[PDB]
Amino acid sequence: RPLLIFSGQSNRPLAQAIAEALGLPLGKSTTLRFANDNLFVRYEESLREGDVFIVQSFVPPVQDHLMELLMMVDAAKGASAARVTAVIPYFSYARSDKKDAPRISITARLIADLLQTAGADRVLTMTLHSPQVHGFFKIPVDHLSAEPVIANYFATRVDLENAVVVAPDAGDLKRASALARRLGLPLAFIDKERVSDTEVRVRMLVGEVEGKTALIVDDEISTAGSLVEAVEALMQAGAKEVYAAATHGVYVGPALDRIAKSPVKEVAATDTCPPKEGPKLRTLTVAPLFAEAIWRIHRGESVSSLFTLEHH
Amino acid sequence: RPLLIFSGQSNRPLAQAIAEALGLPLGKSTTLRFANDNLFVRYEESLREGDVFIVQSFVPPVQDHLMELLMMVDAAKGASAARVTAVIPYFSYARSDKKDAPRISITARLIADLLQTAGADRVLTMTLHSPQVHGFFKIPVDHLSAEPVIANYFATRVDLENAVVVAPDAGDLKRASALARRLGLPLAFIDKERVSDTEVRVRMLVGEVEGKTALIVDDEISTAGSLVEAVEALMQAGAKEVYAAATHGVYVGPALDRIAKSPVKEVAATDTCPPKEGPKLRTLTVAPLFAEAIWRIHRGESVSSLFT
Amino acid sequence: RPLLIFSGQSNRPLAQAIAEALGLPLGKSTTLRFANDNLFVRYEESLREGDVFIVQSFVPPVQDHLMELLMMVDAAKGASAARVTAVIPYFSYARSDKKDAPRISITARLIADLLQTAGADRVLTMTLHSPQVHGFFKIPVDHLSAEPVIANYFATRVDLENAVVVAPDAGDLKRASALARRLGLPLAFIDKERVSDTEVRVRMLVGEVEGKTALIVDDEISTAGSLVEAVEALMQAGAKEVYAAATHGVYVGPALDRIAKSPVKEVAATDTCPPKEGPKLRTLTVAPLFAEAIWRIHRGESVSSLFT
Amino acid sequence: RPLLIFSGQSNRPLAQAIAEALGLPLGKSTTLRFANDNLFVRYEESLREGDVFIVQSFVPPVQDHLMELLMMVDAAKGASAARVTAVIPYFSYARSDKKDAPRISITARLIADLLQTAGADRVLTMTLHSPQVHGFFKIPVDHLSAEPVIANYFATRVDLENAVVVAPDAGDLKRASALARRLGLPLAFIDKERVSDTEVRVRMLVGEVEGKTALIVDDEISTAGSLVEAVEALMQAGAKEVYAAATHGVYVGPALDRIAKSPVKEVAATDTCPPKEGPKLRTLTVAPLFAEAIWRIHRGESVSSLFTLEHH
Amino acid sequence: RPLLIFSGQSNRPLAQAIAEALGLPLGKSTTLRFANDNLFVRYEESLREGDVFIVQSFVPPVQDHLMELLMMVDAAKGASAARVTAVIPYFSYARSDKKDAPRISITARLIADLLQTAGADRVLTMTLHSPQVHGFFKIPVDHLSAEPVIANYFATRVDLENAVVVAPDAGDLKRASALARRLGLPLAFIDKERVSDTEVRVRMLVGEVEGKTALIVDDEISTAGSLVEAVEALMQAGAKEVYAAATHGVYVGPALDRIAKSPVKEVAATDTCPPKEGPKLRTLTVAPLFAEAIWRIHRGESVSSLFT
Amino acid sequence: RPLLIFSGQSNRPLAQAIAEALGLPLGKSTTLRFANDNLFVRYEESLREGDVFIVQSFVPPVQDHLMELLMMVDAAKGASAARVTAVIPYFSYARSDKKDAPRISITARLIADLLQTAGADRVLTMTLHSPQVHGFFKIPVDHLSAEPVIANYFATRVDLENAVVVAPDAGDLKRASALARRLGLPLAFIDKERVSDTEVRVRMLVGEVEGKTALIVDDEISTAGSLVEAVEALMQAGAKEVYAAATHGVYVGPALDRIAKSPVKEVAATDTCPPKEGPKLRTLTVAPLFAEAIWRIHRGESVSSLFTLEHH
Ligand SMILES: Nc1ncnc2c1ncn2[C@@H]1O[C@H](COP(=O)(O)OP(=O)(O)O)[C@@H](O)[C@H]1O
Ligand SMILES: Nc1ncnc2c1ncn2[C@@H]1O[C@H](COP(=O)(O)OP(=O)(O)O)[C@@H](O)[C@H]1O
Ligand SMILES: Nc1ncnc2c1ncn2[C@@H]1O[C@H](COP(=O)(O)OP(=O)(O)O)[C@@H](O)[C@H]1O
Ligand SMILES: Nc1ncnc2c1ncn2[C@@H]1O[C@H](COP(=O)(O)OP(=O)(O)O)[C@H](O)[C@H]1O
Ligand SMILES: Nc1ncnc2c1ncn2[C@@H]1O[C@H](COP(=O)(O)OP(=O)(O)O)[C@H](O)[C@H]1O
Ligand SMILES: Nc1ncnc2c1ncn2[C@@H]1O[C@H](COP(=O)(O)OP(=O)(O)O)[C@H](O)[C@H]1O
Repeated sequence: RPLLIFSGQSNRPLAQAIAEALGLPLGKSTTLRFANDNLFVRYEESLREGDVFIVQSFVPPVQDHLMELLMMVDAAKGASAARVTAVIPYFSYARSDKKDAPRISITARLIADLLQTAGADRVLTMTLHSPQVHGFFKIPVDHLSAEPVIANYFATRVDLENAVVVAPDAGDLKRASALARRLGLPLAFIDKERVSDTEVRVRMLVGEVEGKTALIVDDEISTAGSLVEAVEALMQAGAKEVYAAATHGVYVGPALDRIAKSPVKEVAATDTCPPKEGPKLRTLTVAPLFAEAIWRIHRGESVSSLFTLEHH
Repeated sequence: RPLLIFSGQSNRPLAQAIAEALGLPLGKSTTLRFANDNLFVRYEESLREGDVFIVQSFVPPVQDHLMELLMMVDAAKGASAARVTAVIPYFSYARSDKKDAPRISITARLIADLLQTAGADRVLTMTLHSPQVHGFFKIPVDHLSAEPVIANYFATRVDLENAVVVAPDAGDLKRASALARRLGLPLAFIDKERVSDTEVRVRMLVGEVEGKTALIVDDEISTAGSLVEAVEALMQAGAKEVYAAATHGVYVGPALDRIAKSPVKEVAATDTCPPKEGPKLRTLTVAPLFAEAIWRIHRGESVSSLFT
Repeated sequence: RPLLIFSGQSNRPLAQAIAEALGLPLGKSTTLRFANDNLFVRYEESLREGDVFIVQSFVPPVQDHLMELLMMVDAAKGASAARVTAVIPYFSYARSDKKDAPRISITARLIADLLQTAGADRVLTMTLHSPQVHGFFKIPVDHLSAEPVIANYFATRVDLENAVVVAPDAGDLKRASALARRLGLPLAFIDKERVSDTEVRVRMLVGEVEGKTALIVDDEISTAGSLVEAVEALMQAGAKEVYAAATHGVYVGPALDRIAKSPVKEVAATDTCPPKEGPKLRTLTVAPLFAEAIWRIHRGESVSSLFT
Repeated sequence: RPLLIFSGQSNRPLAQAIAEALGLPLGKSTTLRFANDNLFVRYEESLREGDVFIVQSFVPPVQDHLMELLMMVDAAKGASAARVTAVIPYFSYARSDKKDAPRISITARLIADLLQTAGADRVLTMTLHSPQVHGFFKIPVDHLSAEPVIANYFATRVDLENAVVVAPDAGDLKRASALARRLGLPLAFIDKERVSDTEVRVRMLVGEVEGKTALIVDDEISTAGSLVEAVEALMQAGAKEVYAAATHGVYVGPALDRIAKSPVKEVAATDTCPPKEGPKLRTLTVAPLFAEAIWRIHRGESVSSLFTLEHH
Repeated sequence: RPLLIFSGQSNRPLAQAIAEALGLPLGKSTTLRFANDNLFVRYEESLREGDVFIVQSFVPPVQDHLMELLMMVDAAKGASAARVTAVIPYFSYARSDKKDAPRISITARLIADLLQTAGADRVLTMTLHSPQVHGFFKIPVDHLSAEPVIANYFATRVDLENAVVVAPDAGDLKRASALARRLGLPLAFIDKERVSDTEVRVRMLVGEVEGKTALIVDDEISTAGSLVEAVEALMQAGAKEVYAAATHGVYVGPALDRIAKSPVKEVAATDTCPPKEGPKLRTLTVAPLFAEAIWRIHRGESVSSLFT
Repeated sequence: RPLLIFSGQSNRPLAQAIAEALGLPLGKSTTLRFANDNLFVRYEESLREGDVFIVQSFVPPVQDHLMELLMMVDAAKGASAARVTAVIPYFSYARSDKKDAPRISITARLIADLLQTAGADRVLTMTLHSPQVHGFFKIPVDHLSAEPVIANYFATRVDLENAVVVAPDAGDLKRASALARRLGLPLAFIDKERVSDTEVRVRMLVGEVEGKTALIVDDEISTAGSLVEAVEALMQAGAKEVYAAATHGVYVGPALDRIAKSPVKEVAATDTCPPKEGPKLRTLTVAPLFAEAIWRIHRGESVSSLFTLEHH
């Protein structure tokens, strides 16, 4: 069973870097859009009895990328692949994980079912918005952590002697605590409120940030709305400075303008989504980690062992 | 089980015309795009134990409309609809009906499976690109015919005395021969072959078109490449004039410019796709026909005594 | 389709209270254990073309109750029920909602699939451990909220003037903030982390509790380890007093001894699980609320105008 | 995973020729019919973890052959085969591919679903009546073409200097055009009408047939009704002579009598269906092509490469 | 949902007798064979939102009848039936119920799955070869008993005073003992073993048959090999006379000649299979019993207060 | 694909003996019960792309053992096992194989469906209560026979010169006849009735038992109700003595007391269920036969060949 890697249109540079890290070419496939906006996929060479891995992130245009992935998985099974894995570095619809209003779609579950119907045997992903999304799949899911790559970034960039990890929202405490333990840093919480959409009010601080290098971490940065509020709150609480990181650098709508305007020193994210150009933006490549996971899925070696427990 | 009608963003005017024909309101549902281009759907009122009909055509943006339909079907079942029908007036991906090259998707079949997985109990549709696409569905499909509205259009709009109906494709003749039979006309057909998405090559023309008014009938008009080449080939062959009709007026890319430029006298299509205004374009509404079919599906009355 | 209600052995008192609220008898069904500890279920009368509701909570013995529910669902479909709803007032395995260690079962999802395979057409439940568990089901779930009965309990039973609602867990805030909002109170939360099945470590306390009457609201109380540690941590932080409420009063192992010993003034829970008598324990019945939801599911009326 | 080949009762000679071309014995299986007309299948030896290929064509008695195939696929999965392929050289029910009347079965789709339920992992077939029938299967389908074998036959039999390929029906133009391009021949069309079921009227001819060796090709010959009409029309249009070929030589009811009575010089068909004895009947064996396809399915080599683009 | 009854080609007389007992017409459907022995089915009128019952027994030609049933079920669902019941008065392949040799089909289970895939929502059947075959179906099965019509036949047709009921097979005793109990008679049984499709070897005879009138009751009579060997073995053992009854009078190959030749006095069977005339053969119609069961399934009334 | 064997809590000694007979360690897995009586399973090491076999018998507590098995099968698929086999040495619910009352569960079929839903690819079992239970599974089932091990036991224990096999119930004749043919013994039948639950009446005897060593065999001994009645009937018919054997020594409720009180010389059963201590109880280990079957399933060798036709 040859190992074969293909890409949709979402993140061909990540797919290419993954193939190169495996010492393999990126498989040849074409995606066309007809004048009627219908899609067409075709594998240019045989992938018969292949262990096929198809890379696609849920970035704009999202529904074209979802359909391209469904059609490439379908076409791979139809062309007699032995096994088909959906490599989905950023699964945006993991945010659609609950029925928080009546009569909506739990779209993360619907998409799991659609991927299974299309013929996916497995999923490989990173930093799901919520860990319960794993249970929306019947097929095996290998869920990679960005914890080691994000902690490495900070360890190489900031003054650890004078640093603190800050959660700006109750939901951020678990991921922030993991980072704090990895860097040997104190953990603080900043309870803030957007009052007049130009001012944010510091209600409560637990821990110390005054004159400290504050670190914030999230699963994703979309519009940078939460990043901006936390940084403003932290400078109002007298932080020296703020470094931010996330797994998914989605960077849509006002994100780039907001980051340029914010006093935030730097914003780092992986390449699960194609990076955008910006003076304070940094990229943390996960091509080598996805390549190692794919190698281990293919050979039946331990993907769980890739979650290291190193302390800086 | 109350009759409930809802619309996606593809063709709200047709859905509204269907609701009005049934004497019902169009049900309230929200579709929005988050900043990250992710879709969100919500039914504003209960549809619990409803006989739910969701109207969506496959028109640009097609993948957004496909996903909005899948999400509306899913959310209707999740909101305890008694039955959910995907009313798909135009199913574009019916053209993806065969494996004409290795290692492609038969995307019509894939989408049938996605619609079933999303929770569709049935489909209502009109003029599938090929009749075999009916077999891509496990759930029941009511497959409506445009033949009555197209027959009526030619019967009253064109001189019939020296007319021939032309099938623009040799593989798909049943439609042209049934229309030819219905208007008491002879039949010609074009043997083409597609060169690109936008260009076709006429390899042969069978039948008598010399000095005749030629009536092209097709399933759809997309780029209008097949239409204007068939008109070029009929005029070159000595046709007096050409008229055309299709169910699906998709009219993308160079279509409206190509039709306006072509010597074709008039082009009729239904409103399965939102009509685009043009001097030589005519709309044949199928709202009443979709309404009558929905009423009949709802009540358990014969749909065949209309359709196909 | 007649409305039919049945009970497993887990919570016959709640099922009986639901039946009485609907003005119906509790349907007759036998469950027995053979000498070899194999289960046997039998419906004593026809439920053919019935709208069948089977009440079972996940309380000890939990695997016997799970299997009795699966077997009652299966036998109801095999006896030609028109529709079968698994009414699961307490779904314990909602706590098994994530893969927080390698090579485990996401048991909430497994059980959703087993319930579907057994033949369940729907689920009715209350206060799932996490809202994402709704997405583990393909069949529709009506997910009832305890917020009205818990709000009413605190509003009338405790002094509100100097009160704060405390979320005993930082990841699950929507419940505490909606209760805080509803009572016009401020909000504190505990950032914990579980050390064992019976012990939790409070890593941080956010909000103002000094000299306040603290209202703990949680989904469930199992061993009461999280409850008494949160009370220890609030009193240590200078709270005047603590009251607590949860939907699911599971009260296993050292719970009743731990609550009686704790300075907590009172602990309210619903009857999703059969109440256990204790001087500081109060029962908030949800029988009327399950009855109203079943009537509405049966008739196709809005459940959301109660729930969630 | 050993390669194992078995046969139902429909076309044991083709199954035997396929096995022999692979250098393999035909696997031992018995099919009994009890006095009550119920069927019984049994594999005489282990096929555990085998790559098992079961040959059955849809020839009379068709429903016994369909049920035998379903039961052999079922029994193979039940006996712990690794993989089961339905080798269906002639899939008669591909003609039942549309709802052309209300309240009928689209029997080609129903049979696809029944084969999948029985436990088929894959299908290997040749010349489906319509190409849309491929999309009635969820399991992979390898669809072989008879184009190269039929074009070879004509290239070895007829005067190519004076030959023309004729389509006698609009539906026949695509297959006829492919043959014409392969043999470097002109393509003609003959519009004819059966008027008084003893006479057929030539309405229109496009291209030339007068004094030419006319070639006609179809997917199948059942009753030879369409073959007879085309040949009569072509001799009325002054053709020298007519050679006919098809993939599936089904040859039911009056076919043999009609062919003997027709001026048609010769009628060639493959052995997807067991050939019938007749003076003007010729057989074009596809045992070697099915054997090559099976070899390539088994080894994960390119079945698509078997579709050659050779011109005579 | 209107009650609609249809027949395959296997047993149109029984279907007609069922329709007449319900006061309904037998619905119109065409089955034809194409020249190439491919089947074709068509419903002549709408059965949309129908409660559809399709009658087919597994009698020669059995594979044609199986396929005609699968195709009628499929086409009924494709024509938007509300519910489709496969009424299978005789399910021959219930005899293929075990893996008694390696690498065979358990064909009863395969056919249950094919019937489900074709779209059957339920089965109505009578006297399955083994009761376990009920477990081969996921969809509900109403399994009718012949015991009332067989009991009544022996009670009025034979002298009971010196009678014994004989089970012709030691593994299948529940039928003979329930009939023995119902007629107030003692019970004997034959321990056989099948040598071929047409021959059985009696290895042991248990019970008192000397000078008695022996009543053989079996599920079916196929070749009559087991019947005439059991009669040979009872007369050899000193029985005065033998009578026999079975549900399914299949009567293939040498059966009618073997019965006529055997000293057996009379052989009764139902019309699950079209009766074959013979001097010693009697028909016990089960049309009224199938009609009553269909009416009850249709209306949601108790079938068990008849069946099994 | 490594061969990997794990155990639930039901019969760890049998699982351990099977692993040892394969020359393999018993895989490490933990099962916890939380205070709320909920179960938790975890595989301590990778079983990725493993051929995994999970041993569990349906012994008390039965529903905890059923759920543990479902959860271990689920978790194995979730941890990316290549193949998962449910090794179920005693399938108690095979007794729940018919609808003998209205509105009950055919629980053997329900459990088959639950095992398939959990992700079982295959079942390996021994002495099903009824052979029709095989057809309740869609997944392959290897059904082992205890016939050779039970016949060996008697051949090593009893005076074959003066022995007879007795069926005490019509349903017992087939299994008793097989034993009789294997030991070259006559077969007798004893028709008895429990009249006053302290007395049993011999209605009929066919064959001879007077002064003979009577052998009785069953699929299982639960409460020993049927064993006791047969032995009492046989001593009333003047048997010298009675030896009993079964596959499944379930031994619940009064079984041990009843066997001690009965004149039965000895009662032998396999270790499909953990043996209970008793003076007249003997164990016939099937660990070596299950190990051989697992070896052959894993390697694709003939499991059917393990059914020997030896005569003593
Ligand atoms: N959904 C689609 N939209 C537009 N073009 C398509 C679509 N699916 C396939 N096609 C293109 O159209 C070609 C088929 O054109 P044609 O020869 O008319 O066959 P068909 O009978 O399916 O229309 C395909 O080979 C492909 O290039
Ligand atoms: N069904 C269950 N019953 C009790 N404890 C469980 C159950 N499932 C998992 N657990 C345990 O509880 C832990 C989760 O506790 P917690 O941190 O509160 O997460 P959650 O949000 O799921 O409660 C798991 O890691 C496991 O040790
Ligand atoms: N559908 C069937 N029709 C006729 N005979 C069958 C059928 N299926 C299996 N058999 C044959 O009958 C034998 C079973 O006969 P028997 O010992 O009576 O067992 P059963 O209890 O299934 O009748 C099988 O071994 C096979 O030879
Ligand atoms: N796929 C999605 N992309 C973007 N926003 C989404 C998506 N799904 C839901 N949302 C919106 O984002 C919010 C979700 O936040 P909530 O579930 O309360 O906490 P969290 O931010 O942790 O997910 C709004 O409730 C919801 O409408
Ligand atoms: N499996 C079959 N075998 C034989 N004839 C069939 C079969 N299925 C359908 N037919 C008949 O053959 C005809 C099909 O022709 P039609 O679909 O119009 O064009 P084509 O001949 O290209 O299939 C009749 O419509 C149909 O009744
Ligand atoms: N899983 C089970 N464990 C124990 N007893 C059971 C089980 N399932 C059914 N029973 C009981 O055991 C009896 C079954 O006997 P029956 O089916 O008549 O013959 P057999 O004893 O051969 O199975 C009672 O009918 C039934 O209630």
